[PDB]
Amino acid sequence: VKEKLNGIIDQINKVNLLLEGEIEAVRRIAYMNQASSLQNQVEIGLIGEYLNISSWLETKTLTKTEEGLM
Amino acid sequence: VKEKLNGIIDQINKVNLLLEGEIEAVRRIAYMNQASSLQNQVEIGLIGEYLNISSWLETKTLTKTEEGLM
Amino acid sequence: VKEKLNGIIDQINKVNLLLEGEIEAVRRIAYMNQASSLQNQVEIGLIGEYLNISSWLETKTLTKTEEGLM
Ligand SMILES: CN(C)c1ccc2nc3ccc(N(C)C)cc3[s+]c2c1
Ligand SMILES: [Cl-]
Ligand SMILES: [Cl-]
Repeated sequence: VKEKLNGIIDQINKVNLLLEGEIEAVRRIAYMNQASSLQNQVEIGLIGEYLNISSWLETKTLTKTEEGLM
Repeated sequence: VKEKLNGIIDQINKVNLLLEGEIEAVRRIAYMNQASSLQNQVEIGLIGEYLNISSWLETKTLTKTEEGLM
Repeated sequence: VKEKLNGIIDQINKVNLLLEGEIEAVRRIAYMNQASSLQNQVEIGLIGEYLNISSWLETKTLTKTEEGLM
C-alpha cells in the first residue's frame, strides 16, 4: 500500500525533474537564438543603410518572407 | 486512502499544467525565431543579389557555416 | 484499489509521453534555428568583409543590439 504510493510519487518526481530539465535546456537555446536573430537583423539593417537601399530592400524582404511563410 | 490518491492526482495535474505552460512559452519563442531567421536569410540573400556576388558568397557561406557546426 | 493505482500510473505515462513529444518537437525547431542564425551571421559577416566595413559595422551592430536587448 504505502510502497505502491511511494513508488508512484517517485515516478511523478522523476518525470517532473527530467522534463523540466529538458525544457530549461531548450529554453536556453531559444533565448540565445532570439538574441542572435536580433543581432543579425540589426547588422543586415545597417548594411542596407550603408548601401542606401533600405526602403526597397525592406519591401522586397517583407513580401518574400511572407511568401515563404505562406 | 481516498485522500492520498486525490493528493497524488492533484500533483500530476500540477506537473502537467506547469510544464505544458513552460513548453508553450518556449514554443512561441521558437516559432518567432524561425520567422526571424527566414526573414534575415531573405534579406541577406537580396543584398547578395544587389551586390551581384550571390554565388560566391553562398559557397563561402555554406562551407564556413558547416565548419562552424563542425 | 489496484485499478485506481493502475489508472493513475497510466495518466503519468500519458503526461510523460505527450510532453516529451512536444519538447522534442520544440527542440528540433530550436536546433534548426541555431543553425540558421549561425549561417546568417556568417553570410552577413562575409558581406561586411566584401564591403570592407567590417570593424565599424560590428561596433554599430553590437551596441544597437545590446540596446535592443536593453
Ligand atoms: C569591393 N568593395 C569594397 C565594394 C564596396 C561597395 C560596393 N557597393 C555596390 C553597390 C551596388 C551595386 N550594384 C550592382 C547595384 C554593386 C556594388 S559593389 C561594391 C563593392
Ligand atoms: Cl529557437
Ligand atoms: Cl538569424
